[PDB]
Amino acid sequence: KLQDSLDAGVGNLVDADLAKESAKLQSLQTKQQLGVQALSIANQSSSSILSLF
Amino acid sequence: KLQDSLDAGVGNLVDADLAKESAKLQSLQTKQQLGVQALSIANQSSSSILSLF
Repeated sequence: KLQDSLDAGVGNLVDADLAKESAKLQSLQTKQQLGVQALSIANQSSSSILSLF
Repeated sequence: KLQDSLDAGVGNLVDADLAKESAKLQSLQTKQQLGVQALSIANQSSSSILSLF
């Protein structure tokens, strides 16, 4: 029983809560796609003034 | 008569009541099958979160 308590305690210290990680994963993948889109938007700034010449 | 009394007394000290043991045996066999089923139920916990990924 003591060995089981020590192993369960190690699990309490280090184990991930995977149900929480699934939500973090979905939101981070959306955030990464939005960041790529935002970088594409920022990349376009130089071409705006080409029309002035 | 004294030898018979001593032998019957040893039987009073150590002999099992087998009619009582038959009931304990049936209930313990049911309890063991239920424990195997409960362990199977506990074994399934990790697979529940596979659906989240």
